[PDB]
Amino acid sequence: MDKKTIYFICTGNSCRSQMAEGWGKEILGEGWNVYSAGIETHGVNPKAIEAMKEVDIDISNQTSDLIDNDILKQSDLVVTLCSDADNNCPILPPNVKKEHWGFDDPAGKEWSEFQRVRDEIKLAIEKFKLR
Ligand code: NA
Repeated sequence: MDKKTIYFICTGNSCRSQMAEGWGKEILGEGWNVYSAGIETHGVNPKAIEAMKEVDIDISNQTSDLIDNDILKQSDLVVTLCSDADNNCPILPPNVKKEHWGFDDPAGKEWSEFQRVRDEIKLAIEKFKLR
C-alpha cells in the first residue's frame, strides 16, 4: 500500500495547521504524507514555533502555502482546523473526504494558549492514527 495523504488547513497556514503538520509528520509518518495550507499565507507563527520546540519538534522550516488543487485531488483526508478554513474551503473533488476538527485560535494570546492548542492537536492526531 502506498502512503495516504492528509492535508491540514487553517486561515493563514500559520499556527493550528503548522502544529498539525509538525505533529502529523511524527505521529503519522509511517502511513501518511502530511501537507498543510491556508486561505492566505501568514508565515509560520513564532509562538507556534516556540510551542513545538518545547516538544522537540522543529517547524521553523515548514512552508506557509496556499491550497493546491493537486494536493486536494490526491488527499485521503482534508482536515479544516478553524471556522474560516471550513467556511471558505474550496469545492473539493467529489471523492475526497473532509472533516472539520475545530480548535481554538491562540492568536494574540499568551504562550499558554499555544501550548493548550498544541496539545489538543497532538491528542486528536494520536486518536486519528488508531481509528
Ligand atoms: Na504548508
